[PDB]
Amino acid sequence: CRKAGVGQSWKENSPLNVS
Repeated sequence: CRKAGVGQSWKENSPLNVS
């Protein structure tokens, strides 16, 4: 969806709350 067919996992600019 959105702009990522992998499901928002590639090279994304956000930290996406990995911490």
